[PDB]
Amino acid sequence: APNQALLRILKETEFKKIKVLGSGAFGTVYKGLWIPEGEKVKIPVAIKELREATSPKANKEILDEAYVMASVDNPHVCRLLGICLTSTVQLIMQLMPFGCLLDYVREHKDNIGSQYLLNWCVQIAKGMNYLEDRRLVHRDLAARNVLVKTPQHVKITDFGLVPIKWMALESILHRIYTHQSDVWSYGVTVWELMTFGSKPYDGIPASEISSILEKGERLPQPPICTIDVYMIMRKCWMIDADSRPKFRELIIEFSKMARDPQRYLVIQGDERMHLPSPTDSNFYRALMDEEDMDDVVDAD
Amino acid sequence: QALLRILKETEFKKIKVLGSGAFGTVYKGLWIPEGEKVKIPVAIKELREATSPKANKEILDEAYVMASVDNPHVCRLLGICLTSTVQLIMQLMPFGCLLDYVREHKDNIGSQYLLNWCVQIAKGMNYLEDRRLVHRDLAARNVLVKTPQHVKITDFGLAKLLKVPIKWMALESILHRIYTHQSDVWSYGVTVWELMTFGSKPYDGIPASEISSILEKGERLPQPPICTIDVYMIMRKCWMIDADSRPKFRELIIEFSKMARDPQRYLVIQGDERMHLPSPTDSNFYRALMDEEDMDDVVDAD
Ligand SMILES: Nc1ncnc2c1ncn2[C@@H]1O[C@H](COP(=O)(O)OP(=O)(O)NP(=O)(O)O)[C@@H](O)[C@H]1O
Ligand SMILES: Nc1ncnc2c1ncn2[C@@H]1O[C@H](COP(=O)(O)OP(=O)(O)NP(=O)(O)O)[C@@H](O)[C@H]1O
Ligand SMILES: O=C(Nc1nccs1)[C@@H](c1ccccc1)N1Cc2ccccc2C1=O
Ligand SMILES: [Mg+2]
Ligand SMILES: [Mg+2]
Repeated sequence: APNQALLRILKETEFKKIKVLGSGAFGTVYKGLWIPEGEKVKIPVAIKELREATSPKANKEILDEAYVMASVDNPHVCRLLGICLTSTVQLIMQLMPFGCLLDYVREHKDNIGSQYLLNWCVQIAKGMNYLEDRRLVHRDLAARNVLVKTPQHVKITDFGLVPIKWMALESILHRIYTHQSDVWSYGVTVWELMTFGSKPYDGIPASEISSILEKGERLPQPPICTIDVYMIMRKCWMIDADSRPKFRELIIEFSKMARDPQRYLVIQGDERMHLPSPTDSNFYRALMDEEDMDDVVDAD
Repeated sequence: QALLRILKETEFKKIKVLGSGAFGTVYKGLWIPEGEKVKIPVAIKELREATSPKANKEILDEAYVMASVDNPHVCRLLGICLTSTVQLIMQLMPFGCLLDYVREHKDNIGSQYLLNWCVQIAKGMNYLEDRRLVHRDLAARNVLVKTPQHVKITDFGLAKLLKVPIKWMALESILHRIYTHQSDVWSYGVTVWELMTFGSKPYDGIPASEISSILEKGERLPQPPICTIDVYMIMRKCWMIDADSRPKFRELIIEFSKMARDPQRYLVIQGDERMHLPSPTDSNFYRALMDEEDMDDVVDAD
């Protein structure tokens, strides 16, 4: 039973859209402003407007999901904050000024250190492991669905509710979605990071992806990945869903790797790239990230 | 140590003036982290008088203390920039100071908000006392609104870093510039008075030079129309000539907490029934958007 107090019902008068941030299969994301009743302040939020207008009875099913998505509580998962049931439904969550991780790593190619990359792999695995523990399946994990709270803190979004090149073969062939097909997409998500945001299977029609996968072909080793990192990615893309790693294991493996980061990723000038000092880390949190969180795995 | 960030002029920029006081000017600002493209809103206080390189060592010693203050009801210094001026960086509070907030919501604030504000301010002041720090400039203008449910004392120590708030000051502070936790308690009483009157000016139109003589005559700020006698009694006890005869912040937490539990027994406010602490729903929203900080549960009515 989801605590429905966690899902605020918004009135259309309480908020305004002010900028488009992007779009995807299900809707259009806006940066918006929430103006609390009787106050003078404008509070930035992110708003997703769904693609299709809905009936009151369809709105019921949307509301049931919304109650569930408002109920998650983990430092590496975003929760839904509110909902507006206009003709076409609008959804409100926290605005991330750093955007999604996909855009972040593209803007910082190739000037992201190994420490950051491997730590993001841990945080995304923790977030996913939590979803598994709540018995939620993501169905759409990708770098565009990992949000950057601060560069040291990423959070999974848009879970629980096609992107062929992120999908496990059984999902492509049978529309089966499990925690283990989420693990496949984890693999692709890790590939996106390690390539600083390249497009998976670029140039290949979605049409042919299932065929290519059956031939045993896969995304290529990114040039910064040592063979153990690559091996992990390949294990995520095994035909047999049960042979793939569990998110629990992925937390452990990547945490180990984060302890000796230059041993597992090879990045030119890695020595010189920023590893966040305590001073910088504390500033970011005091400024824009006060939530309770874990400690980041640092190099021994 | 690692609590005070030293910034360079290149990574921040002042935008708009928010206000000025005795020691400097406050700006709505932007923090532009090196190599990032995001602009993070901050507040910047530039002190009035330029700095020596030797007066820099003084400022930093104190800044490091201000950055060490970790409590949900006190603001900490986040960063500093030392040029010809001294610039101090802290979290921007969009809601502004408590003084402004009570004026703007004048007569539309419930007893539960007012009494809980008194609890929170008392907790934050008690924390400074436990750390052996004196504020020296407590007033409603130096309490900030994080959300309407969450207020935080600001600008402590800044008075030690360097026009005189006579009408907030204890008598021994006026006459001898003695500042103690017990002189902070005097100012706390004044602060509470500011809130209970929805932001009236204390001793309005009475010359500052006359204040010490007024106080010596046993005269004090008047009972706000919404305060019952027990609440006015606490305030009057904060303004006792004998400092050790004033309440301790510790006690003030206990008293106002007691009162927040039965708020209509202690404040008489017209329309108070249609004003209430936020639903959990509404409180959840506010916290997710504005206040991820941990903080004690707000005292609710029995
Ligand atoms: N809370 C948010 N804060 C800041 N930016 C966001 C937020 N949510 C989404 N965005 C950005 O808006 C874009 C569109 O989001 P979305 O509508 O969910 O499509 P997508 O996830 O990128 N692709 P799809 O998998 O088809 O849904 C995202 O890629 C982000 O760049
Ligand atoms: N972090 C902050 N966020 C938003 N507004 C602030 C902040 N700090 C101060 N202000 C406002 O900036 C203005 C100036 O504050 P300040 O320079 O400290 O003088 P003052 O507190 O009003 N009087 P005093 O400090 O006692 O001399 C006031 O309007 C404050 O409400
Ligand atoms: O709202 C979400 N994304 C946003 N991006 C910007 C503003 S909102 C997303 C989400 C899922 C899980 C956690 C947080 C958000 N939802 C919720 C939800 C409830 C009912 C029906 C569809 C959706 C949906 O897509
Ligand atoms: Mg998305
Ligand atoms: Mg001030």
